[PDB]
Amino acid sequence: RTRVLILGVNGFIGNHLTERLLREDHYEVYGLDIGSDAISRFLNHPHFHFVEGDISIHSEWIEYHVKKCDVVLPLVAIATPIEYTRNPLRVFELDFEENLRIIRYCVKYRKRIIFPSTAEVYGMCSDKYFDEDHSNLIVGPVNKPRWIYSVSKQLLDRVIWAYGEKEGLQFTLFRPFNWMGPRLDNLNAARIGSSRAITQLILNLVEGSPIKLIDGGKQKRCFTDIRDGIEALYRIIENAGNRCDGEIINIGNPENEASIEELGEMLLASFEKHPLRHHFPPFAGFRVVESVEHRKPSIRNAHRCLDWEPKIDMQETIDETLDFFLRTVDLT
Repeated sequence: RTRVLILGVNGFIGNHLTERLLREDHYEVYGLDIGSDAISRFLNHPHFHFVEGDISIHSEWIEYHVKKCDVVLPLVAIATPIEYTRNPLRVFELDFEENLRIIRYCVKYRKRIIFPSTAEVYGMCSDKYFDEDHSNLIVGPVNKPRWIYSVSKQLLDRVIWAYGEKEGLQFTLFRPFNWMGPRLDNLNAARIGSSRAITQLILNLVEGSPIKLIDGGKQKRCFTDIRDGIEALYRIIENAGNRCDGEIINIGNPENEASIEELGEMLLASFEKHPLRHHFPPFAGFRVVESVEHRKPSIRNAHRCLDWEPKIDMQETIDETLDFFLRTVDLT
């Protein structure tokens, strides 16, 4: 069976991907992280192996597992917006430098790497549909620190593309668009995966704080149920016909589009009608605050390379992600 190394497995994508692979009979999962609370249900599984580790501290221990495995998925990164500008140097040392080491182990040992790039790479691209192969990337002046996350991830994509071109590194890059469902990552966890926007709004509802709408909350985003999203990540791992080699694939549901304001409304509506509503404080309302306007993905590469098409409707994802969250909260 194919050995899949998940770096930063203790989280949203790690949980769902693991469930998926183990469901199959030809995969061996090595989940590396500093903790396992989020994937404890798998610790006893015969084909799951927890590996104590940290990509910032361990050098050798990780290089070892890269050589021991077949496919590598680096999920450790700081993707929370505040942090970009808050502690830029850390975001750069972890997201860029540490991940580069791992990218390099993959080329050294000729392993396949499935790397999570970001939709932020497109920046303020004017295309209505962000295309992995044709869209230009637009960012602000350097005096706008907000873009350091975007440009860093973008440089990594280029470095990977360079290794694939000059050193035969086998790879596939994927760009997730607001993945959501049960088991969302903690808002401050350095594991990429769950949509931060919906995690934040649900927290607002759960804690009784207002839903901040920046400049009206008119910016639009696309939401993807994790059942759809993880199904695509799964096929990238399958790599039928090797169609994913050297590819950059957007993974999101372009039909689930909503402004932050509408998202807040749908969430609130589903919240009010929920059985456990009474255990949460009263809604604090929407606060308009004023200190990227659209992010719709082209999914032609996913159709082509994966024969994938998102099947879950917006409401369904909304209701299920909120439901699971509310029933998981520790009221004491």
